Amino acid sequence: CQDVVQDVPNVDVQMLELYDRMSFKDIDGGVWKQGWNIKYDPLKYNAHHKLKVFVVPHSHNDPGWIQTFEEYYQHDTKHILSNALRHLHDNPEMKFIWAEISYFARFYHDLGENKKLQMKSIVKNGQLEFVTGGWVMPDEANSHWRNVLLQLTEGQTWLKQFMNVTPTASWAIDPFGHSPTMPYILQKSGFKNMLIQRTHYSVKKELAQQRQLEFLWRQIWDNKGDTALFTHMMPFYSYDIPHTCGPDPKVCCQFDFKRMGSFGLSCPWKVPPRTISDQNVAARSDLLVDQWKKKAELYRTNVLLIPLGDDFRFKQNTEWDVQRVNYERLFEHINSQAHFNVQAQFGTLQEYFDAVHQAERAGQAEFPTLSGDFFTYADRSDNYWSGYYTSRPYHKRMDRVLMHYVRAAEMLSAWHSWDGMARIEERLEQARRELSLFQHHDGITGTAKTHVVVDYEQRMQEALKACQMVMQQSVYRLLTKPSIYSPDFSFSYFTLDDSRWPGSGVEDSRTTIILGEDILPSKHVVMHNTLPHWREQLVDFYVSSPFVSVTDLANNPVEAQVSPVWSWHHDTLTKTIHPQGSTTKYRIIFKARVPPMGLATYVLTISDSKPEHTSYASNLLLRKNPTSLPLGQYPEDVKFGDPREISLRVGNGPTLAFSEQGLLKSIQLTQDSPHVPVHFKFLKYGVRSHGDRSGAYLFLPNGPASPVELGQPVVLVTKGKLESSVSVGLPSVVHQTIMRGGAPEIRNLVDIGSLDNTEIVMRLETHIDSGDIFYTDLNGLQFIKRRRLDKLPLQANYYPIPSGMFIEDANTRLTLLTGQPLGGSSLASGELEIMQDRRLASDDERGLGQGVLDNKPVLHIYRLVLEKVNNCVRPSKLHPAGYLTSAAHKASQSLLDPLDKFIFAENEWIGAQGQFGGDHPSAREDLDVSVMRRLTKSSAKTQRVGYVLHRTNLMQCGTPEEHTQKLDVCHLLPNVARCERTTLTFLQNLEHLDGMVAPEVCPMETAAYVSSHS
Ligand SMILES: [O-]S([O-])([O-])O[C@H](CO)[C@@H](O)C[Se@+]1C[C@@H](O)[C@H](O)[C@H]1CO
Ligand SMILES: *[C@@H]1O[C@H](CO)[C@@H](O)[C@H](O)[C@H]1NC(C)=O
Ligand SMILES: [Zn+2]
Repeated sequence: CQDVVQDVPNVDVQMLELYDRMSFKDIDGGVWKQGWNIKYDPLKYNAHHKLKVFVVPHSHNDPGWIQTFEEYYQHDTKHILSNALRHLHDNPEMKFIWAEISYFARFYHDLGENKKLQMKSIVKNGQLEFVTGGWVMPDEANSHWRNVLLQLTEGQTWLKQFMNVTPTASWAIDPFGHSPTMPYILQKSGFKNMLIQRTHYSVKKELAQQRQLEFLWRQIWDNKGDTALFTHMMPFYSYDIPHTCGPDPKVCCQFDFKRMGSFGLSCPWKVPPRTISDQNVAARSDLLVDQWKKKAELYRTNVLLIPLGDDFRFKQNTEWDVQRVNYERLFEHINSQAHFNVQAQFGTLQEYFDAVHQAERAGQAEFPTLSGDFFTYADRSDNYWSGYYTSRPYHKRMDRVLMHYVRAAEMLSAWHSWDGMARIEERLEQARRELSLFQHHDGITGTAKTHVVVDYEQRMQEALKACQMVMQQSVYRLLTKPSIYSPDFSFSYFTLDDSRWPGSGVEDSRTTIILGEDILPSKHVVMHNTLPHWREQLVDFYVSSPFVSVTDLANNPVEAQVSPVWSWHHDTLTKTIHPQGSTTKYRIIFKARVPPMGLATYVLTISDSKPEHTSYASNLLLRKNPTSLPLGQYPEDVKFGDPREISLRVGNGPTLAFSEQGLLKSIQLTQDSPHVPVHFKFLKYGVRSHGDRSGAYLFLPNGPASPVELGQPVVLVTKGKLESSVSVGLPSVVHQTIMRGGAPEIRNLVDIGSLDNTEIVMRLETHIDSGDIFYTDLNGLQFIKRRRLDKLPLQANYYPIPSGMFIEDANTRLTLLTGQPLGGSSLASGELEIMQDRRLASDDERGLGQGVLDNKPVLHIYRLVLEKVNNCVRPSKLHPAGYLTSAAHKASQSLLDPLDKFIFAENEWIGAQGQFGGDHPSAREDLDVSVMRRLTKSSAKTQRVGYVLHRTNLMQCGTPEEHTQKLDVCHLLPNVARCERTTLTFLQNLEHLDGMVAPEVCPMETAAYVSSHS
């Protein structure tokens, strides 16, 4: 295994190093506004060395943005695809590339058989070529790598089944900045080449000057280069026709033949396209070839890529004709005039890359190596696209919830083969496709119109219900005696109970377990643990009595704590935000212990008085002018006091101190250690009153944030043996710090209300001597070193926080893990900050045509880990990566993949069993079974089950290793007949494995395996 910590890779371009050196001056470069006047030697190309030009027709089809997926399909995309089928069928030399398989599958299934056959023929013959082949072209900033892989697999599995093709070239022309997680996944999925477009205009200029726009993109920790993927970065401001023929858009616009008038389009540079004729083709070709030769100067080979397309292009039959016939006249002239020394033709993306690599192998060019990322993107001036790291945060959090529900549903149901009447495959396909659709770069990014966001939300709600149905049918089958199991595939044997989604204060969605002597004495509950190691976690349920005790199925008592159910209310009469307690529902909390990838059953039983093994939390409400707070049968009366500082400690965990406003002020790790200053603060950013306004995409603050005025907020302190917490009702945020014995959990119920033109940020202030360095993750996969640059504006120093961020000095580190992707930074030494929500009245001129005024309450969740790191073996000062400790990684897993909870619906569960998975291997902590998916329906004689195994890399800090069993996923199911290593999409077998054993993977590696069972 390669060492991902101690060996700094030697690359030609390292993006953090490049950023430190670049000046980012925004000077007017002439017609190429963000470049320079390109010059070329006319003698460079001659009869023995011609410029080969591939004009690649394309149509960017957003799966929802300003219309819903179905609205665009009916008004635009179905016409584009039907007319592409006809025009390619009738014009053999015409070509077209297609990226979004969600639309293609929607179209293809509605085609009659004769047309399906015609479509398969134009794909097989190379006229229509799929690029990437994912369900969507995903966002690369907020998306979790697991979901990027899920949507890639959904589109490519469809393409292999119906079109018999698997793309090896990727096309990503619209995500707002680019992540190295893409080449990571693509290179492990059979790809050979990729293309990107939205990178900072200063980066395009710098790389163009050095002819480094084509590069071998490797991961930041990869010393050898085995992860490398050839990448082409486009050079100009847009993928539209004016910015793809060459440097001067006033000239390129004249070659977009849809802009002459009858189509309702024109050239903003004021020179229209003119139909090509025999009287103007020489002058028109002179102009076009000059643009092409200038563009060719930015690259190393004699093969030039010229995309020809724009949003929802190639719809009308007349449009296909006007583009095709005019370009055919240009090619016939150009290719026949030896003096140009050019051979131009319509081509596909793969044809371009194949020709570039033929030139490379002929020794015509060598390509540079590169590592790093391409965030934060700016398309012009100071317009940095860091707003969408936070926009529509409710749905960003929903993405992570559904991510986990899909994983858990696929894993729980994979253990058995299911009759088609159970509709398992149907429900899982629906859930995978709705979550995959949301990975679109106008979905999770929060950059779609209001009604489109509603459509994504409805799709995701249906997907959550589908996952619940599959999960609960699976639990019932896995835990009922086989000869008793009698399923009704439409029945709800269990209800899922989720304490954090939509969340307390967001939706009252949880069911109360109703017990009583005159109705039901007890209730079975079941926990599932999707992770491949034994895990303990506190779990809670709502119950109708405080006198409840817990047992495991061997009837062993389990210690429990009961606390009230508190809800916060914005009292419009008293003008205060304060908590109300229920007098008939209570929370019972206990530690569940669950096998690796397994299930554990417990029983909740009511008694007439306090049970021996159940304790009750105390509650203290701090506020002036308190009123009573009765709690029914709850046995401890609520106490009141004036606001004051307080300190709490659960178990032998850290001791936390809080200000009189209910906000953390210090953490003391052990009884003898220092009270380390760690202060939470809420602030607000505004919008500029002159100049460009923030919107869904752009963050354009009117200076540093200002503190939110807190008033004298009401603070609630709950103290228990198993769980304690401090909650405070602040303007727009109910902030809660929860302690269970380790790093605290933070929950914010964020309701920005009607505060227009406001962004609310949560900041941590410490005295850690971090300087200008901080770390943020990329897609939940890796942590990358960031350097704050005071030569860039504040918004340029914001980066995606898809799952975590940290600052550190020689001795101390503070890591904040998140349960949702949000934007954040470290704007000063010792600080971390992360945006909670943003409400913007204005459109930001990127096509959306509205502000962001559809905010709704969202429950954001986090873990806050303060640790000593002086003994940790860390990368050297020049390494571009960072790595989590064991505690921080487990805290991230507690947020993203918690235990699932099931409440048995009926009164009696006949045939109930107490555990599943007790014999599953408990794998080393850095290994995860990211995906477990049965790949065959029940009719297949040979069943196949696919696994994606990911090993992260955790710092060595002196904690002895111990135990753990080797995990061989190929033997998790019985009767294994074959074990194969495959691409990550499961679509190609790469290795037949000896002894049917699937080896574990190296740190930072991801592999896929398929086991076959007789
Ligand atoms: O913004 S426009 O309507 O002018 O369209 C341009 C050119 O066709 C297009 O690039 C928009 Se891009 C398409 C959409 O996915 C994205 O949110 C937009 C970010 O600006
Ligand atoms: C699909 O795969 C290849 C395409 O090159 C071909 O040999 C094979 O006959 C095709 N068969 C199908 C599934 O149509
Ligand atoms: Zn787009």
